[PDB]
Amino acid sequence: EFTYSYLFRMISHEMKQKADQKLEQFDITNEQGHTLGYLYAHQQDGLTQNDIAKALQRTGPTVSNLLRNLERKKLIYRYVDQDTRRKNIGLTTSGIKLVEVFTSIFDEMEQTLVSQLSEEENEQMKANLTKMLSSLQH
Amino acid sequence: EFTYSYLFRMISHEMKQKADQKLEQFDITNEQGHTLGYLYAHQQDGLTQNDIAKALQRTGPTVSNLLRNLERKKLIYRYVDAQDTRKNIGLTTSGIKLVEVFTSIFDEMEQTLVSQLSEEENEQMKANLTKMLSSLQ
Repeated sequence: EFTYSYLFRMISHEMKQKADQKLEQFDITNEQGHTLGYLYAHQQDGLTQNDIAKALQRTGPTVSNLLRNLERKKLIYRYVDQDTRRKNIGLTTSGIKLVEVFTSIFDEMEQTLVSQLSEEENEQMKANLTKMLSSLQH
Repeated sequence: EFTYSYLFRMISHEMKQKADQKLEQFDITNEQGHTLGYLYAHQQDGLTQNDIAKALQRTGPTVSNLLRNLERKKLIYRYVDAQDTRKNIGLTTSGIKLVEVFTSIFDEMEQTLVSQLSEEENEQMKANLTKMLSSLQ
């Protein structure tokens, strides 16, 4: 029978794969999704291509390609701040709404798991998972 | 309460942390542990630095640095491949002994987790995780 190591590894992998598949139905790649999410979380101040590249640990050309694609779909816009030198990036309403969709996808995946079990059995499983987690924390 | 997504993420993370803490008793990093295991698994054929990089899903100086460190420790050796003049990497006897140790440690971690739950609870947990995994597939 499978080890807990294996089960948790494969669940980790498959949740990422399922999420990527769901996002692709909205024509968003994994790195496009991370870009939109990063923008969403940091919108309150000026963010440049360089800021994004540092945070994502990707090259300038990769990020320039990511951003051109998103801008072409009007999920983001870019403008001049350091004038000329720096262009800042913001999300449009559609960009915001897609980030919300991402949250919906994660919530619906969670609901799918919860629906596998009765309320009573969910209580048992979460209690037991919590004991397993605590044993690893101490 | 926490979500399953969060519990699973945290469990995976803490398992990695505990394993890494154990590996560090032998002065072996997470990536080095994976590297040694991958070499062990594929040792019967020639394996290159590029093969290691692809297995770790890493690029850059961390890959060359971790390999040079293993080599200085004589846990691995490198040799010119006759078929491709890209060097191949092999485990020394010591390297294999370390992989064996690590396997025992990982096995111990599994048993320690199992020991947290009753027999009935463990069977239930694995059946439910399997049910969940299958649905994500």
